[PDB]
Amino acid sequence: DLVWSRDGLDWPHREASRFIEAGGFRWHVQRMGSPAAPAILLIHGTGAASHSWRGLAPLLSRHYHVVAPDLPGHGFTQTPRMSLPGMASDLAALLRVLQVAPQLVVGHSAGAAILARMCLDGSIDPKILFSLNGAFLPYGGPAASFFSPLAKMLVMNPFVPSLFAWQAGHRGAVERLIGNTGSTIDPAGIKLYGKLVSSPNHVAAALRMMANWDLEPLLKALPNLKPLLVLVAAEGDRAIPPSVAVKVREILPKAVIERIPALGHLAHEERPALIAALIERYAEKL
Repeated sequence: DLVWSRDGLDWPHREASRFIEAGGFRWHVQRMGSPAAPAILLIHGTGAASHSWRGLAPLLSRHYHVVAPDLPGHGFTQTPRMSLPGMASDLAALLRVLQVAPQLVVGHSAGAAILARMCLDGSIDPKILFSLNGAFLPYGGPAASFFSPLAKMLVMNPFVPSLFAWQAGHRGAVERLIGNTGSTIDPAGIKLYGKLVSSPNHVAAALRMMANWDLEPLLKALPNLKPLLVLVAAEGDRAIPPSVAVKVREILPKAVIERIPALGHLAHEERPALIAALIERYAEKL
């Protein structure tokens, strides 16, 4: 459904967009800053896209080479195993084509788990892994053991994404969905998300990912994570509460927690300068 020349005309930082063949399919990838600077890799969360970084990317491009892809199936990246190790290896295939060796990495929500998996595979070795409300525990809870096979049934049905996409197209629906995570974003941002949730293929992509998401193996391997793990926890985050970060730190005592009052799940979209300053703080110790 989503076609660059038709649907992507008001996409932010359009100049930075390029469409790259890697791992057997075509990626939409945004790059900013000088290609010779230390590279920072930005991985968005489930159901979002590179536009999520529209605020933060220009600030980081001063000092770093910013690389921000749409994950498989999301946005204007096409659909290819829509799983955690599947995505981590597909991303590694993109980085090789691009010839990028990131010094820093930033993951929002599920993006943080993907990046952790890439580190553990050995396919990258950043100095710091920044986790913005990283979704390191299963969604909801151990109720997942029960919600897992049912969701795979929902996924297997092509009609579900069309229904969700149709429902999410109604006025007030996107601002409501985003409001439920505890965040408030600009009108332009709401419009962009609205375009995404209204595309069945995009929605289907996000749903497959949720259904095939198993975090048990990662949590087992997490203790051997080499990079510094900076766990940013927005306290207004209703989707991924700050307790998740505490639980990750219980498994990896070396991890560090940065609490931010009030802001919601999309804190980096609400206040990108705040997140930029934090990233800068930490990098300067190196």
